[PDB]
Amino acid sequence: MNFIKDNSRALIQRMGMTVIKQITDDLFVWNVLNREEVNIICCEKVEQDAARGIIHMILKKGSESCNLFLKSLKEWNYPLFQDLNGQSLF
Amino acid sequence: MNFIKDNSRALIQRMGMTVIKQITDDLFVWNVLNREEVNIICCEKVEQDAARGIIHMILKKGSESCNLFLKSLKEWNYPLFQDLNGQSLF
Amino acid sequence: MNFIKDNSRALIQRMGMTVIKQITDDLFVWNVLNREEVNIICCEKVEQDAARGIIHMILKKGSESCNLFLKSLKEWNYPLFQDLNGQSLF
Amino acid sequence: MNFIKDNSRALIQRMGMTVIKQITDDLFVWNVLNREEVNIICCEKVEQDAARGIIHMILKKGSESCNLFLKSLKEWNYPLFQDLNGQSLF
Amino acid sequence: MNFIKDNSRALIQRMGMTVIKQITDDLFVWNVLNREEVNIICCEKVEQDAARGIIHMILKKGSESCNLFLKSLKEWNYPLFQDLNGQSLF
Amino acid sequence: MNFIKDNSRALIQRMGMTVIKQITDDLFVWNVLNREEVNIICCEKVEQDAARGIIHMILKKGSESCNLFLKSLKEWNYPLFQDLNGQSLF
Amino acid sequence: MNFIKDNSRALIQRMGMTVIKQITDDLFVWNVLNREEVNIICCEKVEQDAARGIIHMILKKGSESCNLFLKSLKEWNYPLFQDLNGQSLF
Amino acid sequence: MNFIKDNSRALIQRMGMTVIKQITDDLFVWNVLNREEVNIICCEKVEQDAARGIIHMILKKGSESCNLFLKSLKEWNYPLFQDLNGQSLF
Amino acid sequence: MNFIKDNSRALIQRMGMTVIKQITDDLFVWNVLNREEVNIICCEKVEQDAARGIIHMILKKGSESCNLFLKSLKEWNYPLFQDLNGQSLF
Amino acid sequence: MNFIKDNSRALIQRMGMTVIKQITDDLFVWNVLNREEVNIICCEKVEQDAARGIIHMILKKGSESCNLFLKSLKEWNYPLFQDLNGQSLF
Amino acid sequence: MNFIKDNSRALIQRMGMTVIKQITDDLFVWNVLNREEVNIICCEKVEQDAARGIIHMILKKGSESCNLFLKSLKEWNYPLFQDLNGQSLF
Amino acid sequence: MNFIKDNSRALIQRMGMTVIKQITDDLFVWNVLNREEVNIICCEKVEQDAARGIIHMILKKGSESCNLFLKSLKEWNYPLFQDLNGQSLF
Amino acid sequence: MNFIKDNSRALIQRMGMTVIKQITDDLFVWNVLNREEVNIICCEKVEQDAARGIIHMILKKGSESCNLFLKSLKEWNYPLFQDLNGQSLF
Amino acid sequence: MNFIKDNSRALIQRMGMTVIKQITDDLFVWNVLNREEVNIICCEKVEQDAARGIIHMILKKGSESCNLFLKSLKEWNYPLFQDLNGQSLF
Amino acid sequence: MNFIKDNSRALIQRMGMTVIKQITDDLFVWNVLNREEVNIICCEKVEQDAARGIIHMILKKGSESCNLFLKSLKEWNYPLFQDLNGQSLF
Amino acid sequence: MNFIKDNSRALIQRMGMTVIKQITDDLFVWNVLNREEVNIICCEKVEQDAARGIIHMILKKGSESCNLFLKSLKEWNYPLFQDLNGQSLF
Repeated sequence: MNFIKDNSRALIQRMGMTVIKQITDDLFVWNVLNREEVNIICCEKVEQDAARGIIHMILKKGSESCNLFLKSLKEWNYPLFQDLNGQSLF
Repeated sequence: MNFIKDNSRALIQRMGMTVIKQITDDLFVWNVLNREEVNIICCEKVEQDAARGIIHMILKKGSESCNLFLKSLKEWNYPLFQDLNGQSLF
Repeated sequence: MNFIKDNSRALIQRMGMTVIKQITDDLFVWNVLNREEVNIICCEKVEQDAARGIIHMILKKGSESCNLFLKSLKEWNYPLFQDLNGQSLF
Repeated sequence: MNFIKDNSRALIQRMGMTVIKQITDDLFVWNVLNREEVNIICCEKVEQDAARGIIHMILKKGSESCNLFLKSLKEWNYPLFQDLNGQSLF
Repeated sequence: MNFIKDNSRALIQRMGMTVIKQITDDLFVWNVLNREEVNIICCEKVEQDAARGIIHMILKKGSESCNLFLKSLKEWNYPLFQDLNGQSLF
Repeated sequence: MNFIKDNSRALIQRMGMTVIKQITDDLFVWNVLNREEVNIICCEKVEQDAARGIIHMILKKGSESCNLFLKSLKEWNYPLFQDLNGQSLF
Repeated sequence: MNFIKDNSRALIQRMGMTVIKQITDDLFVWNVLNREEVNIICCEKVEQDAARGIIHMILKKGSESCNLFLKSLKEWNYPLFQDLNGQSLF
Repeated sequence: MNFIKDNSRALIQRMGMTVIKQITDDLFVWNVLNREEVNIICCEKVEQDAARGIIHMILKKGSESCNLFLKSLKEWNYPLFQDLNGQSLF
Repeated sequence: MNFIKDNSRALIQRMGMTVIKQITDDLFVWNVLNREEVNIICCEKVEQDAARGIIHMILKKGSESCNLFLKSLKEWNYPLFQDLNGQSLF
Repeated sequence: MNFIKDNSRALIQRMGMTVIKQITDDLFVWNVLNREEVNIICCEKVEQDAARGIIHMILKKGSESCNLFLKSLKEWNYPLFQDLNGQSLF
Repeated sequence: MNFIKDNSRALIQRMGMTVIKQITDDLFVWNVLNREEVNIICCEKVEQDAARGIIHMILKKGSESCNLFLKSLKEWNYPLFQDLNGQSLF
Repeated sequence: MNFIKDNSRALIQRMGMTVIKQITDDLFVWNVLNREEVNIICCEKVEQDAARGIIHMILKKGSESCNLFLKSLKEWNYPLFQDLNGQSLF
Repeated sequence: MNFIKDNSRALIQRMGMTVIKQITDDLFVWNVLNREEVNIICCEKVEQDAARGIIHMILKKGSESCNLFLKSLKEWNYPLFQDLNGQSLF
Repeated sequence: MNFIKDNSRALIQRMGMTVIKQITDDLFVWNVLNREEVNIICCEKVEQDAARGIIHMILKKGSESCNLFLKSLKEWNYPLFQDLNGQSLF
Repeated sequence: MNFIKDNSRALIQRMGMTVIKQITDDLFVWNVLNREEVNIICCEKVEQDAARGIIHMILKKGSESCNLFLKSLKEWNYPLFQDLNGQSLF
Repeated sequence: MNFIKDNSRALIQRMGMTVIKQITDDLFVWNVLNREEVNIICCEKVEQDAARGIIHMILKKGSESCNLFLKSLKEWNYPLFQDLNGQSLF
């Protein structure tokens, strides 16, 4: 997927730590993240480092992992997702 | 948005804890804040840390989230908002 | 405003609970206090804590809020106000 | 439930402390509130903080807890409930 | 309603304890006050605190509760009501 | 003023309820007491609590309020005043 | 156990801090939690972080620890448990 | 005991302050209430808050404390007790 | 000691705030609690959090501290103690 | 001083609210209590909480403050003082 | 300054919360404390933690800040100050 | 020892950070770990890396170090140990 | 010193956060702890991590630092110290 | 700039966490700090590590960044700044 | 490009780790860096080694890669860029 | 210098990370350490590796660098320094 990669600047800089943890939780439940991968994203004291961890990880895990990432990103951080897609807020 | 950022000094130092919680409530109802984001703003025992949380969060969430922030800021803490805009009290 | 701040020692220690509630009422009517801010000043079982609440709050809310504070302070607790300004009682 | 959430602004700002305690009592009797949850709602010296406690709590506890909340809200604070639903007073 | 709020200074300072209890009674009969709300207004040893209780309570309970408040206020304390409205005594 | 404070033991224990109400009346007429402050001194079912109310209040209101307090105390309860000053009865 | 894991989204977002502490207490008494594990769940200023702590911890501690977790979850937060199992409130 | 809990709505709203004080006295004599617990029930200026205090307290103190509570409740406020049990007045 | 730990569920949920403060006082006098430990137990606005504080603290302080805890618990909250030990009320 | 501390159980449980206020007054006049400390002891609706406030406060303020405390305690509540010292009533 | 540091044991354990808030107020007025520093000292629910906050803060802020601290400490908590300096009470 | 090695999958993935630190502490006290080895296990921000550190280290240190490891593992994380040995929870 | 090390299990698990902070304060005053070392012990949200910090630190700082540690440990947490030394409570 | 570097000992050891956050805020608004740089200074649980972060960062960012740093340092922590410059307090 | 090379002293010594990671991110999105090259820059525990990695890498990748490097360097670390170009801060 | 080298065992094992960072800071200010050398000492996640870095570095940098090292070591970690020199604590 290119949408993550193309906007990975914004995604790294804008996804809250909360958003990252929650996406991570959904992804763990959906069996695209190892508990270690979860813990390594979550252990970063810095937001943006956790963001880099998750983004590069998901990009390496293929189209479907990326689709799931964007699914839960839309759910948990709808404002950012709509802003990235040039869409308004509803 | 730059108005938040440019005045973020004053906003951090002057928004009451009340003002922060109330803005947060409006924003949650308006679906720009995750309940976790709400709880993390609200859990800060310090006013100004809650203020930093909300401000940086909203700045990361784009123009529309910032507009909504300023909308409810005007409502709930009209004196501060008018003072920031160099306006009198009505 | 500096008059509040410079004399905030005396204001905290000397404004009666009554004086605080009444100032608070005028300020609420004059739309410089949120009902929550009112309730939080009023809920302090201690006089001086209510005083601190109102004083720091008004200082954060700018010149005009401070002017209104001193207006109603003069009205409701004229003796204290005149004593702070080095004035006699009329 | 969305009715609570959509109107949670008004509910936080308008439910009296009495209304909150009484709803809490009904809900405890109806076994949707732990005695601790009761005590934590009740221990807030501020009305609106107790309101936030109960509202977010009930929203997390699902549709049926929310229905019971609105049931007792209608009973104990009928005026507010009718005003929220755009209804007159009978 | 704004008439209560705008004149809440005068209403707090001028409604007799009697006037407050009687308004409260009418309002209880008219089902805008919980017996607890009645008891909490009535238990204030201070007139003006009871006044604050009733006024803020009714303001939170909406337009119709406020209209009923002013109805019975006109009945039981007609002099004050006419003085607030800039009217003479008949 | 120190005379009130130094003798506040005796003043609390010895000023009759009558003496307190009357001093309060003079002070209200002389515009050092808010009607609420009057009502709060007067509402104490206990003499000595009313005494504490007035004494601490006047001490907070400065030298001139204290002078007026002692003026009317001399008038209305001359025996106590002379006993405090180590003076005889005339 | 999969029930915890499959619903861990809801469990993280919905278990009150109270519910977490109480489950933790039962589990400590039942000797599936070290006092440190207790303190680390309890020290999170954020509800959902405490929830993540307990959930991942219990999942790592096996079937029986998970069964005990769900036992006390049913006791202390019966509404949530029934909502997760698609059951009504009794 | 469930009878107290199930009817705690009615008990909170209907036990007179008198009834509460008297039950409290019997319970103190019967050594199920600490003098502090007595004073804390009695110090509530509001009836229903005293009622909540006693009810939750007794529920926490077990079956026998609850039985004694209902014993003296039957004695001192027989009408309420019979109304709760669906019984007539003798 | 295991009696505290085994029943710590009940002890947390049932010891009144009064009971906790009083036990704390006895324990401070008996030199098993630092004044800070006293203040930290007492500062919890929630009963059960104060209970957790004292219980975990005393468990960490050994057999004799636990024995003293149960001694004063028997004194000040005899009903609970007898209920925990499966004993009747005398 | 140890006499206060050793008997602080009895002092907390037995000093009347009156005794506490009066001791507090003497101590304020004797310049060992800040008016705020006075107001905080006096604002406790519960006797024993006021007692705890004064006792811990005076213990922190040293030998001489404690001596003055016991002086006025002997004066105002001579029966309790003699009972604590194992002395009869004269 | 060494006097604060050498006696910081006693200062932490003995300065009342009141004393801390009042010193803090004087220091804020005297422009050695940021409003945030004020709020962070004041937000500690524990006395001694607030004490640690202020003490370490003032020690870091140099000789003159420490001198001002001791000035207002002498004013507001004269008994403690004299006890630390091995002086009697006047 | 083979029990560690054979189950090292589970041990790496399931031992809490707490469990690791505590085992490490016991082992340091029992003189099978250098303070550096302690610090290197403890410095891993990731649980599982700390787990790998301790496990491989202990395996290299022989039968007795492994026996001690399993001893303290049984103590501090009894649930995991029993689950690994196919045993129930007591 | 070996007494700390041999009992460091118990010391880590049993020293209250209070005990740790207070020991730390004494040690800072006694010039065996850098203010940073103080802040790093104090910043641990977990009790036992603060305990590990102080214990390993003091062990590295030699016999005299350890003696001072045990001195203040005896003072501030006498019960634990006596329990470790197999001594009773006095 | 050399003033920062020469006094970086004192600056690291004396700038409060508050001072650091506030300087950081001004600098972010003044566009000498990336939001990540802000978050990395702010995420240090230790004051002095945050201080090191900001100081070394600003030194690397040149004369003008250093001038701005000292500007806001003078504003927010005037006492420290004057002490470093060998100046008194005004 | 020579601007990078000529100033590579300053660039190595002054670009924050943050600046390096962010430039790296932009460059990866702009398809001048392989994910491995990203990971190798990012894996350096030392700032300046990461700086050397990126600088030499980009110099080898030609004029356009260097132009993009300087583009994002201007964006993310504008102060350094302006200082290198002998320009002021805007 | 031989004192460092001869005791480098103890220095590596006993200098806290804090002590190392602080020495490093003094040495950087005193122009015996390159900012890179600072960052490389500071980047070691392990205390003792940072210690080795600084010690070997300073030994290579000659007598005067070693003298400065021991100067600041005496300042910041006086206990260790006195223990190494066979001296007591003052």
